Amino acid sequence: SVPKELYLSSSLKDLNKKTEVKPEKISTKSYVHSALKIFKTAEECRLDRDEERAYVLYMKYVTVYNLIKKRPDFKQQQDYFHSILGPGNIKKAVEEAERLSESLKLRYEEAEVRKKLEEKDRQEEAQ
Amino acid sequence: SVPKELYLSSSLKDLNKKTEVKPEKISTKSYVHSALKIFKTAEECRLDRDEERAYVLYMKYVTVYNLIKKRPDFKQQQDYFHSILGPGNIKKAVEEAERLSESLKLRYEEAEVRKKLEEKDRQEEAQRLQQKRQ
Repeated sequence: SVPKELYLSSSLKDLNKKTEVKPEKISTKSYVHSALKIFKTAEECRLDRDEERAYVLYMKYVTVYNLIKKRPDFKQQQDYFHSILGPGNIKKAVEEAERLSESLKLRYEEAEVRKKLEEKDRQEEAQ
Repeated sequence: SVPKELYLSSSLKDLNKKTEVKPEKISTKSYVHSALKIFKTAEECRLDRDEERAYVLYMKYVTVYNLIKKRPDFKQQQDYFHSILGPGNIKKAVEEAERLSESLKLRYEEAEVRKKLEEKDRQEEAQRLQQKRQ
């Protein structure tokens, strides 16, 4: 019927920025915008107890930060960008990714051992 | 408070592949996984008549495909990756993107023109209200 009312952006140009996958074609300001959303979503996933999604998002946030922090246009305005991202947020992401990695390692190891043991039980039980 | 059951991966190593942003650290297979997900969301956005999001996702899908189709391993396993992605789905993405972009170019211009006109009409009429009085 009628298309949804425009809300995402104000030009095809801004929209085109969202289509890119190469870092070489993603500006520092665009990555900061994404990172803000990735961190927000990572917080929500953590609160929702989705450890894998939360971990992937905190880790991805740190990987974007590590990428753009090497750029001269980031370095030139380091204090400004750090205050947009929030210094407590960058620190939170590292420590959450670390805490979640430690949790996921054990949960993946558990599920794998439990698997192996159930197959061992399968061979022996039917016997 | 119990964590959600594991569902997304079976190892940290596999899960780590989802954290990369540099294409050089993303396998062709991982891009193909991403592309299937982007396509399905584009289709949902299309049916929602959300033209901006649908445009972005169809274009991002085409961008992913153009990036991987040049890779040696994709070219070697060209038939497999086409079977997995679906030759119809690629063709759809390209033509939805072009269709949507023409719609959007016009809708964007319409919105900006109508905005300017409404404001000019507003001020003219305010000015007419004021002077008529005097």
